[PDB]
Amino acid sequence: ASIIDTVANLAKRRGFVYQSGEIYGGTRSAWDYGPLGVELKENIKRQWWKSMVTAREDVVGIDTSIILPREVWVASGHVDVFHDPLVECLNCHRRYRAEVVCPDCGTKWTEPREFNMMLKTYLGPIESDEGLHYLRPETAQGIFTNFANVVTTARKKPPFGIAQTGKSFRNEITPGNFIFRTREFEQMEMEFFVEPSTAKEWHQYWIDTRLQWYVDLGIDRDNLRLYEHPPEKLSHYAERTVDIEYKYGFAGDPWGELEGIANRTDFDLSTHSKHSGVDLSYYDQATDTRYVPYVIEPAAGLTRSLMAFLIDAYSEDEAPNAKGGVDKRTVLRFDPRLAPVKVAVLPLSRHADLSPKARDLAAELRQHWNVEFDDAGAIGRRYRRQDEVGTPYCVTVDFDSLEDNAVTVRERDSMAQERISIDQVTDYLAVRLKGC
Amino acid sequence: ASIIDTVANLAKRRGFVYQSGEIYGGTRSAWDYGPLGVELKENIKRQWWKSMVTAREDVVGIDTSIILPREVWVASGHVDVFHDNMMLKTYLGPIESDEGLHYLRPETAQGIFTNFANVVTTARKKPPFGIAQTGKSFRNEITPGNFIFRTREFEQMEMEFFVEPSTAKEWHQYWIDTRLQWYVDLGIDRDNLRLYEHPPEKLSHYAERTVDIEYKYGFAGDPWGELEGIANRTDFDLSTHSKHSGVDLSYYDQATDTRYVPYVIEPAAGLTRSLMAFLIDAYSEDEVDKRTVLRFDPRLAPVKVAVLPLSRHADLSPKARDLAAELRQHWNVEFDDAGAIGRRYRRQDEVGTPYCVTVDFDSLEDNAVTVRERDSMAQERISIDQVTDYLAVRLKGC
Ligand SMILES: NCC(=O)NS(=O)(=O)OC[C@H]1O[C@@H](n2cnc3c(N)ncnc32)[C@H](O)[C@@H]1O
Ligand SMILES: NCC(=O)NS(=O)(=O)OC[C@H]1O[C@@H](n2cnc3c(N)ncnc32)[C@H](O)[C@@H]1O
Ligand SMILES: [Cl-]
Ligand SMILES: [Cl-]
Ligand code: NA
Ligand code: NA
Ligand SMILES: [Zn+2]
Repeated sequence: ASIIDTVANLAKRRGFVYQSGEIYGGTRSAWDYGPLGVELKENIKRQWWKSMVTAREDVVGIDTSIILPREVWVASGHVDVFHDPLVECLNCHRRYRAEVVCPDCGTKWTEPREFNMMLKTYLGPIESDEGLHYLRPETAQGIFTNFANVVTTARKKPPFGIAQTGKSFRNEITPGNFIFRTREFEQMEMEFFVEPSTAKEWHQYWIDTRLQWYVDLGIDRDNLRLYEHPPEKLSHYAERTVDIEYKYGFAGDPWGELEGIANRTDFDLSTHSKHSGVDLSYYDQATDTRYVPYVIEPAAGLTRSLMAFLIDAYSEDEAPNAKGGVDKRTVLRFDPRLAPVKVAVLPLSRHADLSPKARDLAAELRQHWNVEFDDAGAIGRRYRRQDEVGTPYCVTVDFDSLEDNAVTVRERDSMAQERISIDQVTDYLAVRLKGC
Repeated sequence: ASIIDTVANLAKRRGFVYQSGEIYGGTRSAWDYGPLGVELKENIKRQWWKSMVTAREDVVGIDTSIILPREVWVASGHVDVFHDNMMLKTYLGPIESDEGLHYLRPETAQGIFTNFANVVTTARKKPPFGIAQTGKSFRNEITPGNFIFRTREFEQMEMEFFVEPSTAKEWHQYWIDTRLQWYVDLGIDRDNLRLYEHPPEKLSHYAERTVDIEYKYGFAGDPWGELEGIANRTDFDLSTHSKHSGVDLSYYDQATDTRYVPYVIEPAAGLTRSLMAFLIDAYSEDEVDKRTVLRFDPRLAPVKVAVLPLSRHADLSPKARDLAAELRQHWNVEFDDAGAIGRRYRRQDEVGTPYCVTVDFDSLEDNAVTVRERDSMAQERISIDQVTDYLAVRLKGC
């Protein structure tokens, strides 16, 4: 039994993900994120925004509409170029994306039809070509069309970036393994505008910087690699593209795309200047020169990053048992900043004298962190339940706590325990959790 | 010139909002949020999530797809009743036909209801308890509203609170009062908030009683508008999805050997509509010398601290940038060395920054800075190695 399936099964059982519309028949192309999944996803998003926007003078944020004017995607080239070769089996009429045999009926086909990957919708009463709009296949175009607006209000000057997170939509012909490839997914994209002659050096800077970002948040460097797009795989907007790939563990090739980092040269600002008639070039007053910035674009996938962090954090080891034995303990070794639950408050038993001190403590901690309270069953089994979802620290309230006003604090990975006065537990965890 | 127009112009000039696709012709039915706008919007969302989910034992979170199976909106009654049809269509898969027809969600609630049983299982929850969610919804609004008030694409913050039916009415009043207090706690003048009971004609097809929180936006004519809806949806939603799907979404109370379909109390807020309310409410003018100030609660202000070197100098600028870097570990910070310092104070007051930190020549001798509070303009001198802690207690959130 593989590790991807094991992790996917853990995620479903503990409510990281549910298949969207399960009760009506669900598919792998649409997932919901449950109580633990939504916190993990938001924590990843928050760390991306802190690294990209909050911590950097040279990067500012934006949030643009999923639905832009139709002309946007004409100018961008997506209307004409964002399609795949699509053929239909003359026997069953199932569709697939490229002699040859059918993977469902076994037979050896129609002429390849170009199928645009963008999702359509209609705005206004007339359901016609006039009101046709596309759901955005990328968040980048909302940034480019606001480049001049941001330069103005933010008083920014190249080299500088504009970062954004949001939903994107693609009419994927097939679903992926687990949450890897969905029709609706969240992206974290930053467009870094630079003076053209520096573009290549800035490209290497961001490849390295994004790579280090995953390592800093706990992914084993050995499970990350770089992949340079060959000229055929390059997107119509790119001159050079390097993907960060993670060892997901698929059957066959265990590697898959995690984040794409493209040199989009001056393509995007140029075509929007032409089609819109609005000048999106930059004027460098320090040299009395005008130029169209080149763009370096780190474009990450939030849900695909969640899958990578989840798989990388999965682990199994041997841990002291209730009896003097050892067990195959399941542990998600999340960075404390990503863990969906920061602290578990665990009264030794459901005894009525432990509950007052314990519930009061969980309330104090909920002021700062997402907290779980569990008084059900044996304590060691509740420790395993928290380790299984990656909780960094468990706080146990026992009967000695009523006499000395102190609790036990258990560290997830080492399982070491230390006794801490209650009036210092908040500070004790704050330094070890490194974020709220 | 009205306050809405004045506020909207400030929002545009300082980059809180831009009209989406401005360069290709934009309308008020779609807006982008600029550097300051996205921070304010995220701060409101985060404060909503903290009050609803993180701080409450009895409420957990979820995030569900914008595009659900078509059957969801048949069962919910939106296909048949949601017209004045207001739902946006899209087509999934190669065959572009009714076979692949799906609807973009007009509300986020249905993603919660269809997962009710899933959440009870994995989260081990029992009524009374809630499930909260933030995300984009879509409606084919016939006309746009004033500024960002009514758009075809907007963010909602909805929580579905499942209760034993006999307690539903008491829980309805609890959440009306609780939600009202949430806006007050974050700085909105209570006098600009009121309650409105839907008459039977205005009731939605899923609701038995609905109370709206309204804000005095300042529109021409009737200055009040809907801010947040709070509905008693009884057992309508879980009942209809159990029927159409054949999956039992009722709750079995082991403690009483009774099975029932919970009633639902739903506080459903609009993220973008709250931003408009917070933005207007905070706008103010005072002193002569007149001054424009956004009196944001420090937790919502998009920029927490501005670092302001008195002048350009090889000894002041490094100390100032080093300080701005230390503060960027915790908060969104602006660094501004352009122009006279009083001009830079006004620039920050105009977007609601709670605190300005000035680095002057005395800072080189005593390693201390001046900290100016936005509203009072009072100044206090603080050692550099205590500025972070000094600001942390006054910002009340990071
Ligand atoms: N702006 C430049 C760009 O778009 N670039 S990229 O087209 O390569 O998508 C950027 C990232 O979005 C993620 N991603 C893309 N498509 C999907 C999908 N269908 N499901 C899940 N994640 C996806 C993935 O992580 C990918 O690396
Ligand atoms: N689930 C129950 C429900 O949906 N109820 S409600 O339909 O009333 O929308 C809930 C909230 O979403 C916000 N909202 C609604 N429509 C819009 C719009 N077009 N633009 C901006 N905000 C809007 C607004 O704040 C409203 O109170
Ligand atoms: Cl975090
Ligand atoms: Cl209006
Ligand atoms: Na920044
Ligand atoms: Na909670
Ligand atoms: Zn076939």
